[PDB]
Amino acid sequence: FHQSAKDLLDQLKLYEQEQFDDWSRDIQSGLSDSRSGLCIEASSRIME
Repeated sequence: FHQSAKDLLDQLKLYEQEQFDDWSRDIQSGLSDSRSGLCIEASSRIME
C-alpha cells in the first residue's frame, strides 16, 4: 500500500510544482506588460 500511495504522492507533488511554475510566470507577465503600468485610479462621472 505504502509503495503505491507514496508514488502517487510524488506524482501529485510534481503536478503541483508544474502548475505553480506556470502560475508564478503568468501573474508576473500580466503585471509587467499591461497591469503594472501606473494603474489609472477610479473616477466618478456626472456628465454622461
